[PDB]
Amino acid sequence: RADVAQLTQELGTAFFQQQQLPAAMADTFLEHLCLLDIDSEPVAARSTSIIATIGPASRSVERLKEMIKAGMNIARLNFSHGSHEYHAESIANVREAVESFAGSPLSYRPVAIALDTKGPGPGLSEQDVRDLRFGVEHGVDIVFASFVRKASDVAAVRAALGPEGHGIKIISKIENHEGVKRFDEILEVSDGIMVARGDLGIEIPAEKVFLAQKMMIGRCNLAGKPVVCATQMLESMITKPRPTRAETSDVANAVLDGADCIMLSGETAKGNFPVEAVKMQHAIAREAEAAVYHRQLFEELRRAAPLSRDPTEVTAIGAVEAAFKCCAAAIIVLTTTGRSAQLLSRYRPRAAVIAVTRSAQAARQVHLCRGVFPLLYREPPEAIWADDVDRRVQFGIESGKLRGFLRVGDLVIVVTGWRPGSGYTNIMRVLSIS
Amino acid sequence: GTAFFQQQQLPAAMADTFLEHLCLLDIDSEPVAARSTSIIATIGPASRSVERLKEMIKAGMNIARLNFSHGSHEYHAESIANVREAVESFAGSPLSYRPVAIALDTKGPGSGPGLSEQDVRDLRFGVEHGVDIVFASFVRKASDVAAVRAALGPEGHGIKIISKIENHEGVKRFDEILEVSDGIMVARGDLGIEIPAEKVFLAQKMMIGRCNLAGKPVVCATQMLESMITKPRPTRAETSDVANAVLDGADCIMLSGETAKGNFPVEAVKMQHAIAREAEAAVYHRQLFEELRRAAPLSRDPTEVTAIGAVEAAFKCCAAAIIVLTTTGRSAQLLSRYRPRAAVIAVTRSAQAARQVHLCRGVFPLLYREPPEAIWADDVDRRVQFGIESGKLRGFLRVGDLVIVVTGWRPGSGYTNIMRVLSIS
Amino acid sequence: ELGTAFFQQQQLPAAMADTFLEHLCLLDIDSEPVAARSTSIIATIGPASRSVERLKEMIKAGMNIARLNFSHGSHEYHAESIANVREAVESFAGSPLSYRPVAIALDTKGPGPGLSEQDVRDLRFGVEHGVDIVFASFVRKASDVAAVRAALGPEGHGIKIISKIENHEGVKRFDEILEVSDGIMVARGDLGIEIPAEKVFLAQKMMIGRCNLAGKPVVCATQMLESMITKPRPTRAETSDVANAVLDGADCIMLSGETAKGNFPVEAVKMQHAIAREAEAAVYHRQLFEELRRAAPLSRDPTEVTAIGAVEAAFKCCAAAIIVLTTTGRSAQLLSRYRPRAAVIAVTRSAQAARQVHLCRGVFPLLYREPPEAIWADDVDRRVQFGIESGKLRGFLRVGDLVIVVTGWRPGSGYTNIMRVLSIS
Amino acid sequence: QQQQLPAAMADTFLEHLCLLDIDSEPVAARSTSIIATIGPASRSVERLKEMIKAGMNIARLNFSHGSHEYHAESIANVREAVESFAGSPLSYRPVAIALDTKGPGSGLSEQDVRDLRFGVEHGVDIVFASFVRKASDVAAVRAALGPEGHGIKIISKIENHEGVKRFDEILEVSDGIMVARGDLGIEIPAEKVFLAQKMMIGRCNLAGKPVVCATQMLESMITKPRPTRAETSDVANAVLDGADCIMLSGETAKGNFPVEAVKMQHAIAREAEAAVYHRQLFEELRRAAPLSRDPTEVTAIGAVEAAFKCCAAAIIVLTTTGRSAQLLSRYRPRAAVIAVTRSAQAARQVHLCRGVFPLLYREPPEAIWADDVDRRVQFGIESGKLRGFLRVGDLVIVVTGWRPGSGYTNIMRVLSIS
Ligand SMILES: O=C(O)CNS(=O)(=O)c1cc2c(cc1O)C(=O)c1ccccc1C2=O
Ligand SMILES: O=C(O)CNS(=O)(=O)c1cc2c(cc1O)C(=O)c1ccccc1C2=O
Ligand SMILES: O=P(O)(O)OC[C@H]1O[C@](O)(COP(=O)(O)O)[C@@H](O)[C@@H]1O
Ligand SMILES: O=P(O)(O)OC[C@H]1O[C@](O)(COP(=O)(O)O)[C@@H](O)[C@@H]1O
Ligand SMILES: O=P(O)(O)OC[C@H]1O[C@](O)(COP(=O)(O)O)[C@@H](O)[C@@H]1O
Ligand SMILES: O=P(O)(O)OC[C@H]1O[C@](O)(COP(=O)(O)O)[C@@H](O)[C@@H]1O
Ligand SMILES: O=C([O-])C(=O)[O-]
Ligand SMILES: O=C([O-])C(=O)[O-]
Ligand SMILES: O=C([O-])C(=O)[O-]
Ligand SMILES: O=C([O-])C(=O)[O-]
Ligand SMILES: [K+]
Ligand SMILES: [K+]
Ligand SMILES: [K+]
Ligand SMILES: [K+]
Ligand SMILES: [Mg+2]
Ligand SMILES: [Mg+2]
Ligand SMILES: [Mg+2]
Ligand SMILES: [Mg+2]
Repeated sequence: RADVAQLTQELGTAFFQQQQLPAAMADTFLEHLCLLDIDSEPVAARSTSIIATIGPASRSVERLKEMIKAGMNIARLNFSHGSHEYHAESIANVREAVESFAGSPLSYRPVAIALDTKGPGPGLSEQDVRDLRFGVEHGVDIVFASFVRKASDVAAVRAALGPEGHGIKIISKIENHEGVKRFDEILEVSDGIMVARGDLGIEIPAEKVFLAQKMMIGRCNLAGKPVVCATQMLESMITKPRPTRAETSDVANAVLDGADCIMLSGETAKGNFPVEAVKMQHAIAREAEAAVYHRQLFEELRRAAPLSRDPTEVTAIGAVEAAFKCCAAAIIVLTTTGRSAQLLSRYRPRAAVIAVTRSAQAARQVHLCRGVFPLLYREPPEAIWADDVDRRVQFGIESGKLRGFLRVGDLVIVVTGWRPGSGYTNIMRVLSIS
Repeated sequence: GTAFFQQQQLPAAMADTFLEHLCLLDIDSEPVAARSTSIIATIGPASRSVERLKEMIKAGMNIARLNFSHGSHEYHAESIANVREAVESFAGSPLSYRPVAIALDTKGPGSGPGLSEQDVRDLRFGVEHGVDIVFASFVRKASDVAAVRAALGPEGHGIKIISKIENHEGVKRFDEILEVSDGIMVARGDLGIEIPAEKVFLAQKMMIGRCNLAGKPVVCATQMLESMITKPRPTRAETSDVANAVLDGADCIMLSGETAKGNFPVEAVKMQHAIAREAEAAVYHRQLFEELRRAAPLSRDPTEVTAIGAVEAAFKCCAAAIIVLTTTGRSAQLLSRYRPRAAVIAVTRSAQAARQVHLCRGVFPLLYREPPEAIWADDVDRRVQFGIESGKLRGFLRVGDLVIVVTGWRPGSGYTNIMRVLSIS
Repeated sequence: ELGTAFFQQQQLPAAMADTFLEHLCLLDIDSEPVAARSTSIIATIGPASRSVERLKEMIKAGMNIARLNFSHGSHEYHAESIANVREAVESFAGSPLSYRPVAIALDTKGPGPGLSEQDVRDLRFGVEHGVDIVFASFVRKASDVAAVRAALGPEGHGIKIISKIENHEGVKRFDEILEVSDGIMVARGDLGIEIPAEKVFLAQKMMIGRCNLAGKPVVCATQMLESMITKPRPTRAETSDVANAVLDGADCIMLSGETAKGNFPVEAVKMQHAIAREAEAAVYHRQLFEELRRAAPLSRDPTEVTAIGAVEAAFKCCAAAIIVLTTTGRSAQLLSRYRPRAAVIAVTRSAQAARQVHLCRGVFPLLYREPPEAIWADDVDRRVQFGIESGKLRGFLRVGDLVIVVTGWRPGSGYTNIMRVLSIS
Repeated sequence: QQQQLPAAMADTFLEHLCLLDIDSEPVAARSTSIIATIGPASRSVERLKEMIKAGMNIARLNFSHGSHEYHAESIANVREAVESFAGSPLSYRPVAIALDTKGPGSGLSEQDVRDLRFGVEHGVDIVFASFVRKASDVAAVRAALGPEGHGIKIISKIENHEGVKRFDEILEVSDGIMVARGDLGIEIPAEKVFLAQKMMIGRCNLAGKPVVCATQMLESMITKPRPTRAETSDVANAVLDGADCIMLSGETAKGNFPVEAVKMQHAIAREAEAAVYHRQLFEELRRAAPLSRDPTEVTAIGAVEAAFKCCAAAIIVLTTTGRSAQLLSRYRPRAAVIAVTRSAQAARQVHLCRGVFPLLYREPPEAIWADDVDRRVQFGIESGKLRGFLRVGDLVIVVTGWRPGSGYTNIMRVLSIS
């Protein structure tokens, strides 16, 4: 009460009733559950990304525009089906639908393109090598590598991407007992992980999949690397317009577990309700994110994270701590590769991480990190570097004010570096919105 | 031994943080403990055969639900008789006999304001046929619970009333409903139509948490393994839903169409049994017990005081079980509210209490049938010995195990006050 | 119930705090201590406190252990002091409200390498005169304790050896010394000369913490109320020092020159009594009990398992006392290690155990000398009732209070396995 | 490792105590300020120079004794001794001057009005107001300091039952508190003073306001060269309780060993500060501190969190009034708070806040404000290196503002030394 009394007088009682704030202020996890309220509405923008598998039900440019508006952040192309010609047309339709909103920063919404490989079916397959080369040639952002069983499998995928695919992210799919057992070595060499529950549920007893999902999500959260929860999340929506009680619960629990992304497979690739499936995941993720017990989560991420002498890492924890202290509406970060936004995201701030970048690939790939909202800055550089920096911060403060994220009177945390180029983030500023 | 500490997610249970607890979960760590979350199976055309109900009892069914929204009193009386016939077909082996509670799920009020006239007739049918529990549909306020209690009359004083929360009013008036109810059912089917579907998980977790705090049974119900009505295996979302209901703190999990009308009634029970054992081992008891202790108020009731001392003692020695003598089941319920990892073996002479304690997680009822000894202390020991012998036969106990024994100072209900540390011989 | 006034006394608002910082903020000078003083006072007996009349005044002021410093005087001098202590103690054997057992402790002169020749003669004197405790000077390694143990000859294996840590070697080899000792004395006088004076507080807090972890008695000694050797009131630093030794976790606090040679021996005892009562109420039991619990390893010893269950039960109902039957004092010691707020009333037939349990904080001994009953269960009930009657007589209990009773299942030492919740009638 | 780092890494307070090591040496600079009462035993300029070297940070003038002429000579001798080290600006130590009032005796007395006026005329930094028993007593002292004494700090002395009972209202209107144990131990039972001390220290820590522990801390050292075991324990426990300052009264004013008493408090405080269980302390201070929309308050918590993440050697903060350094100090960082200020009064007063090391900036301004700021930050680094706080390769947190003037702190920077 006294630790929120002056902020309650300032922001009002109605502010503290929304986005499960009474449940977030609880002293125990049990009290946190007791304080969850169906009448407490989510205010924050949805932070868990939705990956939609693109197929016959979601191929058209008009349908893809509907899915972008519904919340799709990553388009998945399953190379276990179709052909190179089929997937190239899908890629072109996604890019056409994405560029139909390029007229403004207030309307632009980047969509990453992910290639899900067919898999080994011994080691790296010959069609996997051909498909990975297709991905490099078509400019894919992410590879969902099927049946990764050891660290050498991810090294083989990296080698097959060649020197031109150095920027592509490799998300290793854990689909069998070997992948689960060798998880630490796979995560160490991967950019992220996908909990591929379809095959995992056949390879290990179905009643043990939840243990593997929660363990992998927890370790990925500890490592600060993206983790995707996949397969049968809203399965019944392939034929029905509404999901089952188990399905909405599953989506909410994947977000509560700590998943950075949630996925739709047949629900969007072949189902009768692809847009509705995206809308449903969007709705559940917004509710589940507000119900996250940040008080224990942030304390545990701080206690578990080792000490660091990397200024980006040090600035990120100071910025997230500052954002929680004032209930900052957003954390605006300037990033080239997306790394500074990723280091902010690993501490799970409630404040939106608005990442301003000049890299179109980084803007698409940061969708893998929960709570990161990418803004592609296209303006030519200013003669004075410090003015160019300030212009990019103001671009985020304007796009944020104008897209609801921010309001006059709000506090924002601004994360920048001391010199140009990747790797120099070391400054945190507290700014009041006017 | 080292192998003991690698099983039942003991490395994950020893973790200092919840995050480290999740990281330490092991798919190769096998569950050793008996399944403690009760399975309620709805009876219907797919599960009325005496021989099919015997298979469901062996699979793990603990409570048989009679849905009074379907069928006549004649139909429900036959369900009751077939359940009792299947249950009594195992009474020849008293150390391995499993009591099965009978629950009457009411039709509800409909466009009505309170207790319907059909509900009054069905509630009286339940009292006349000896039902143990009432799952009262669409409870919206405390006066709805009082009307159900009044309709049960003086002969139904022992029947438990589990209020079903199925709409926004029930969720908003939850505290007053829980106060006058014996427990709650999160009726997700109607709740998911009455409130936005994407909010049901918030209502489920809130109600389970409050019930855990109150020490009253909470049931998670509807569509848990829905696809198993026609398919032999459930979806990844369904197994996750069952596991998460157990992790949330549900005392009971339910099957509706999966057992009443589906093609896999036995397999649906076996699947819930398998998931619940895995999920119970993954419970982070270190935080859970500390939070239940911190939140529970001080008490001057000896049953309540003995229960917390016994659960604390069970954790200190990794007791295989807590054997409790109970008349009404209340001493077992007060042990269960602290969520011990040790099984609560409840020895009772009341067949109704033996059936009703299935509402409390981790309570394993043993119905004692022997005629009393003339010396009271000798009769209490004979029942404790019966608890140990059944525990050994069922795999709960072995020679060398430590067990906590909970008894009272005089006969009759309400006098539990002793906790003793016992070594199994 | 208990009333609002009950919850304002003995720093109960500060004890209910969720953080240690909030606990400090809630400390109230107007919140009066209700509980009996639980930290024992050791008074050094010398010229200023040698007379039978003066010793009677010191017993009334709160002296629990009489220390005889064998660094001064002779065997003849100390034998007269022992006889005067026993005479003063027995002058209250008619009044059950005034009778209090007083332990007799021999503080050795000290070492050279191994045990000194004078220490062998003095330890032999202690065995012949029936001393209860040995404060072994300058213990530096485990072999020093073994030498004292061997010197305690065939008739003295029951005497307790409290090793005095007085130098850098004793501090560095602390774990091996504590392992073989019955307890520790933080001998700050020599320690403050052997190591830098500004480091003594680190050694005191470390040794007290480790002793609390081990469940072994720890004494805080030297210059606690030094100025009271010549002045009737202590300094602000002295009262703070006594209070902080109690807050650190000391089982005993000591007076040296303050009682042996000073002008105000009775007043020094009265002052330590007054400060310890205040400091014990200010102990943050919520964190302390949770940390003692979390740090203590799992145990398969029924005495250790019963002790934690009993202390948990005592906290749950705000038990007025924990009555324990003990022949060696071990069951009372295992209760004391969990630092209950309830008084541990130890009923024993052993006069030596009754004197030695003063080393354990919160243990209030009662020597029982009635002839044994033919039925053991009746003999147990008679001693439990003796503990309740003495409790009512001394102010610990009233009709309507709840107590926790700790007994075992069969006679003789080592079988404590029972905890009962009893209502005072 | 050094500075009780194994004990600081412990998961419980019990294991923290068990891990305390007498062989683990303190590395960090002493954070708890020492207030020494100046009198006949510590009046000479030569004696005062030795007390400054021993660790004296605040000179207390007890207006219950002596005269205005006597105390004016003491003030002049303190200033003379302090300025005798001004030739080396990177290692010069500011010393605050505090006036302890006589008190009301049998409201604000007429002698107190004259003494408070003396303090304003002589430029004192702090007032230790005797026998404060309600918020209106603080207001009367504030009024008696007139318009020329707006910048003096008022530390209310709690010396009786009424002051203890009305503590919250007194702390609300005061700059800080002094636990005046001498009178408090006569006004309330002696065995209850420790409860009042620990309660007041805790509440002051919560409020982020300075708290002084005073009277009889090393009493025996008035006549003996070494203190008793109870005295060293008392000093260590006042620091462990959370006191920002510790005081010497008769030990320095009339005692045979004034320099040794200061040296002893310095030695004990360094040991006690290393034994502080920061893991629990920071988590409790952070949890208890309310949410804030003030950028100085928000930057302060972000900076302390960042300092703990990298084991920052120091937090260099630019301050005009000392407020930005005070807001850093309230979170009890292990990193030294090096406060670079151009105000000489702020530099002296900032000794009331634990862990704040004031550096008086006596360098000429740079034309560009961004450059003036960078030279004040380089000044902090250079003094830190010279005084042993910093080494090349160390990480520091730099707390600066967006525009000049008090109240605009909003920037935290992670900087690598050289
Ligand atoms: O992993 C699985 O096997 C199932 N799930 S899916 O990846 O979402 C999926 C992908 C696809 C199609 C359906 C479908 O459900 C499809 O009809 C199709 C038809 C023609 C070409 C490609 C596809 C194609 O890639
Ligand atoms: O040495 C320490 O550790 C502390 N000193 S003490 O043990 O409290 C102490 C004991 C004694 C006397 C004084 C005194 O201070 C005494 O005068 C005396 C006179 C004649 C015979 C015995 C004593 C005797 O035992
Ligand atoms: O997040 P990354 O990839 O490390 O890049 C962050 C970088 O962006 C900046 O804020 C601005 O740099 P640029 O001028 O290269 O865009 C740098 O100061 C910082 O090093
Ligand atoms: O849990 P309940 O219903 O309160 O029953 C516990 C009761 O059972 C007993 O242990 C045994 O009593 P009975 O001999 O009547 O079965 C009583 O001492 C105790 O009061
Ligand atoms: O603390 P100790 O020395 O183990 O004594 C406890 C013993 O006292 C008893 O409670 C009673 O024993 P006695 O009848 O022999 O005195 C035993 O059952 C128990 O083992
Ligand atoms: O501690 P204070 O009193 O708030 O002052 C800190 C001030 O120091 C600055 O960093 C620089 O101070 P100057 O006015 O001396 O340039 C300001 O931007 C900031 O407001
Ligand atoms: O391979 C997959 O994507 C799966 O099994 O879910
Ligand atoms: O009544 C039920 O079981 C429901 O609505 O879910
Ligand atoms: O003997 C003692 O007590 C000492 O040396 O402190
Ligand atoms: O003036 C003081 O400091 C006191 O009275 O304690
Ligand atoms: K695939
Ligand atoms: K029904
Ligand atoms: K001695
Ligand atoms: K004064
Ligand atoms: Mg697959
Ligand atoms: Mg329904
Ligand atoms: Mg000695
Ligand atoms: Mg005074």
